[PDB]
Amino acid sequence: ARTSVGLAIPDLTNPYFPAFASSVVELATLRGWHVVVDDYGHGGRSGLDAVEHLAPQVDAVIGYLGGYADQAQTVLGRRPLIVLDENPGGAAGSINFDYQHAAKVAVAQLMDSKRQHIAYLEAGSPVPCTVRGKAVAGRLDELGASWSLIVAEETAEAAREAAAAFLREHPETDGILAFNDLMAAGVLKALSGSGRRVPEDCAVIGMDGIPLGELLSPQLSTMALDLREVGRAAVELLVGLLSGAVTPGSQSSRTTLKHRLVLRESTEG
Amino acid sequence: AKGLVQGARTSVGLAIPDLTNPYFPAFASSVVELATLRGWHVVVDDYGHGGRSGLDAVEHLAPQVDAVIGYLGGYADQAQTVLGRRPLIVLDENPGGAAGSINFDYQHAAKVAVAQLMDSKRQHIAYLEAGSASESDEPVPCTVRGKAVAGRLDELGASWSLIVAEETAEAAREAAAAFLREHPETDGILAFNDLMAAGVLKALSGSGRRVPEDCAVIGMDGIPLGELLSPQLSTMALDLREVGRAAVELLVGLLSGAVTPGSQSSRTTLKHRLVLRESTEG
Ligand SMILES: [Cl-]
Ligand SMILES: [Cl-]
Ligand SMILES: [Mg+2]
Repeated sequence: ARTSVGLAIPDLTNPYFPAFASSVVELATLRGWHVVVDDYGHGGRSGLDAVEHLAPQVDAVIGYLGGYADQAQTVLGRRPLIVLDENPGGAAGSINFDYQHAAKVAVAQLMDSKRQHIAYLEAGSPVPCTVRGKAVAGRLDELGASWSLIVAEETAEAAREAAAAFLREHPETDGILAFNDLMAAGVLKALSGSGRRVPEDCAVIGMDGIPLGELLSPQLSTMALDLREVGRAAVELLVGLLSGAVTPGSQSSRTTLKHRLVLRESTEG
Repeated sequence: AKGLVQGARTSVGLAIPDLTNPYFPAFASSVVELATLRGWHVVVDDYGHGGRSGLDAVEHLAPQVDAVIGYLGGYADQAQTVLGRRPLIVLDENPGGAAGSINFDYQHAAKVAVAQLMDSKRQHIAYLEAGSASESDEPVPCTVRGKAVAGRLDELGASWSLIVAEETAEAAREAAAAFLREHPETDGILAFNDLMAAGVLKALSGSGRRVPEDCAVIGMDGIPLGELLSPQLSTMALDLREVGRAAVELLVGLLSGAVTPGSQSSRTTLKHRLVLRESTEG
């Protein structure tokens, strides 16, 4: 019988998650392991419900659980849980991201091209509510940039709608940083729709590095994650945890990854 | 005990060949939505790795599920054998003895898509097929949907060309760019699917051709990406909620005994509709 790994993701509609999942599945499958995916973005389910569903059929779980590290690791007992993009708590392992680095790099690009009226589009429903949003706000406030916060539901359509309304109230906006690439694609459509040229009238920078970015027009500049690297980070950590090479909950079980700036056509740099 | 979740639940496996063609995550999400709302558990096996086949996916899922819904890449019959009386619902292939099947009317789609190009009087049409032409003197249509389009264009006496490329946006862009160097007159392009169409739009843009003014583009699938492209992609589509409902409702009927496995009523044929966006005119 082969090792079976459960993969929990909050949806399949943000294209980041199927790209992430495909990477993990590739690396696990090449080890001869089986993977089952639970897309829990339906019926009010949570990351904890995902782990409860998967646990009887898996030896381990890799998951974006949205805050349930402690309880999920307890459901799993001695089977390692590797959580992504959240507080590691009592989870066996964790992969997190350097948002202060990403914030510095992305903001730098907009400072380099002399953008004077920046907006940050955050995912949510006044103040940034996300770790990455807080980092971007942090850097813009440290620099003293004149900037504004836009909050919208995390879909391209909700991002378009919010960007469109904001542009009407703030027509001079010339740099937009988006919470992720899905929302950025909506921003680009609001810009196109309003008659603005990109990047000449307004630049756009996303986050994630989804393949979709290469197919937009203009092509999306973004803080990209190397999806092979994120997959390898999770799978190697799991090999370590299963083999005893890595001690659950130790420093060696907490990994931090960095994004890299990929310039395409939605910036001038 | 009163506080707990009650009743042991149906478990359904979903087999998909990859998660990199955006159709498959959209399809999966729609099926997971409907199943989840019936209180069912669902697990997805993305088998597009390690040389695995749709049969391997079904072999893996079988012991932890009561039924499978999948795109199996030609292994329907053998997969239903593995599953025994646990129902398989396959899509888009010859179902053999599978308990249930959903197929699409590609003659109808071809007629509708071609009609749009005729209405706009495109004179030099190209169909971009998913596949390879390494074993023949020139490209020939290899997919069911592709044969249907070639059939329609031959029937209408159109002067048309066939392009073949691997089913990725980048392979499509590269094959479209090469073709457009040789055939600059091309003014309408039908693509195997939306992902390939996104590549075609990039080749047209790279070649200095306006879409739709100089060249129209029509895809197939109705993936949400089509609304984010510029121009937004006109496409032959069915609502993924309908495709999802057709599969789950078939499985409900098979599990309940309302539908006999393998019977005529266990085979559903769905029809795409033309969704006009910006990559066509009129
Ligand atoms: Cl810029
Ligand atoms: Cl047209
Ligand atoms: Mg013309």
